[PDB]
Amino acid sequence: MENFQKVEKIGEGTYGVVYKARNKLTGEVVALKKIPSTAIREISLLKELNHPNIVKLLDVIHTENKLYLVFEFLHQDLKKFMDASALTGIPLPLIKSYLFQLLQGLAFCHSHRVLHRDLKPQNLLINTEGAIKLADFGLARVVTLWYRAPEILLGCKYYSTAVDIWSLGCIFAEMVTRRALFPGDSEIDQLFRIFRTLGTPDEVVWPGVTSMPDYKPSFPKWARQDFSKVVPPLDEDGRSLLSQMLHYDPNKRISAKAALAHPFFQDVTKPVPHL
Ligand SMILES: CC(=O)NS(=O)(=O)c1ccc(N/C=C2\C(=O)Nc3ccc4ncsc4c32)cc1
Repeated sequence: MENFQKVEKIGEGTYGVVYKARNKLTGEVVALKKIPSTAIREISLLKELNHPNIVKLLDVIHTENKLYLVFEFLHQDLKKFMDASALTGIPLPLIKSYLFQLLQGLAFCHSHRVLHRDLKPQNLLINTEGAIKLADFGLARVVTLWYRAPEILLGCKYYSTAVDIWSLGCIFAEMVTRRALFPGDSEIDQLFRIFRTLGTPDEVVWPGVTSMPDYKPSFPKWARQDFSKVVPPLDEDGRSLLSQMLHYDPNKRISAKAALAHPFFQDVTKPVPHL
């Protein structure tokens, strides 16, 4: 760590604090994250999980029982860009570009059996060229519950890649409407917000749901809402895609690879954002 000079704190993340830092032996500006043999080996697998839409893990430094991760630095996160764009809205072509790029990133991770597990606007980083990148991919193997898939909330311990599709669908809806889709402030508030919008799940729409660990037969039974009410003014292609990303049954939920082939992306482009 004597090779790095901290510049500024850029995040109080889930796995540790992140700093903007300067590498004295190359002049490189990086994101330095200050965090057992199992962890060293899993984190070393992530050094090879390289893709243009995944924030690059430059180095892993284990010293004095402390673990530091050296990452590529990007100047803004999607949380800030959404806040800066709240009065006007992110233009649809840019929403579409960001969603497309994030699906490419997830399709890549998922093809290597790597899950993110905690997608949220705070760990989606953007640059001036129009790129968006996923940060903290693989580290999971007040914390926000807003983007949590219902199977996690219902106690599934062996959840799948579908959890990341759910989170990304929540983020897509939030870019379009300029408001979080399900801003729960407890696990039950989170689950009940999901149920009030998408209907209380049952054995018809989600076979096996009633036998999940935290499922309660006493859950209130809410009727489902139309997506035309939930994400106006998103067009029919976008609503169709979103509905497939928010299917209750993780097995029915669209995969990242199938989402990339959805007609919503027929006219996708790569606009440059106003930062
Ligand atoms: C500074 C602030 O609060 N918001 S911001 O200006 O929008 C802003 C600016 C810069 C950043 N970078 C964040 C990171 C970065 O560059 N690589 C990583 C790698 C891992 C990682 N795990 C959590 S975060 C993060 C970053 C974020 C926000």
